[PDB]
Amino acid sequence: ANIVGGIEYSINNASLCSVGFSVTRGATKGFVTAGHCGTVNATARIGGAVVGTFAARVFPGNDRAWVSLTSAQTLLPRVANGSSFVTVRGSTEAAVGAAVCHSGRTTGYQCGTITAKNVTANYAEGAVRGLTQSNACMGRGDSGGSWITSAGQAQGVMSGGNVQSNGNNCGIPASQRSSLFERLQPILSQYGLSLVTG
Repeated sequence: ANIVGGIEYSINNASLCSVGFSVTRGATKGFVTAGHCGTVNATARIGGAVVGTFAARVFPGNDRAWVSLTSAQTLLPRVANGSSFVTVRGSTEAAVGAAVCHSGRTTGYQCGTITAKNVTANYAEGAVRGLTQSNACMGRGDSGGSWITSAGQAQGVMSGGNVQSNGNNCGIPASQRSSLFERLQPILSQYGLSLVTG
């Protein structure tokens, strides 16, 4: 399968999450995503075919993970934006106030701005700290998906948000939205990963 940020993948033939970013760990191919999407050794599938397994994860506390892929997978320096693509050019972290977008299997490509940093989310499983907040809307299933600027700087992966009864927070004003992502930099260093860029 072609590994592109934002696309859907399943975990152990059950949950569905979104791909974060194509990365390499030496000769090993992989993609980063959210830790709450799967447990170590869980099997990831795309298009009905097995593409790899969860190599490591931290959740709660943090919300990160990476999936080790088979050599047959095709790593790409891109994130899905509708039928088009946003090229991943680096991982420079944007400051509060910057515009940012994310790609996910549920809400597609959504944009907004970064409103706060170091935010704590109190999830059912426990607290997750150090998350960055944005007013771009999101929905269930977008988890693990790419957060990136229009200039191609990868910011992190989708962790959670204050979704409403319809499963997303797109139905309420931006001023009332809290969409949270796990910063990419600590994920890359935690697992010794290098971003695939173009």
